[PDB]
Amino acid sequence: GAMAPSYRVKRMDIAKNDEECVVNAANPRGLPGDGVCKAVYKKWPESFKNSATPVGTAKTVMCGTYPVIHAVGPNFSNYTESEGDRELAAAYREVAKEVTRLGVNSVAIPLLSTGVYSGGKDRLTQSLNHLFTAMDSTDADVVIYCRDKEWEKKISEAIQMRT
Ligand SMILES: Cc1nc(N)ccc1Br
Ligand SMILES: [Cl-]
Ligand SMILES: [Cl-]
Ligand SMILES: [Cl-]
Repeated sequence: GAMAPSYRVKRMDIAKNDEECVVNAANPRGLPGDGVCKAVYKKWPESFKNSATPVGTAKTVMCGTYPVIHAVGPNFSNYTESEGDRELAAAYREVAKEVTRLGVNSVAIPLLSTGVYSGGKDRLTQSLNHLFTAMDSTDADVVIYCRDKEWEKKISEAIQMRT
């Protein structure tokens, strides 16, 4: 792991990340999809070979030697809040498991279920807190990727708060 494991946030395309592996905000079917999943498909197409996996699970596929962790958050359009929250928490726990297994010293990670899977609600706080819950026991440097200027500020504040 990292000498002094940290959390950082950057506002840029997760496809340009400077970490040793990437988490895809995947769909259950391994399809190219939209947003983060679309940028990941353009950058690491070979990682979509057998990436299909259930909601609340993560599955890694190697693009050369660069690991892509396909993590499937719930679509809050189809889930109840209660059940959605359970599955979102589970996606992140499976990401922490995979980051450990792979022995990386850094990971680029997006906020699962905050885009087209959000059911039209702001889930920054909800998703970030499940991220921290899962990843706080890992020693990898975590870099969170986002695209909104206000979200960058709010994620930045939440990281500094607990430091
Ligand atoms: C970090 C990121 N990258 C993309 N390419 C699309 C959406 C988001 Br959020
Ligand atoms: Cl960019
Ligand atoms: Cl999403
Ligand atoms: Cl964003």
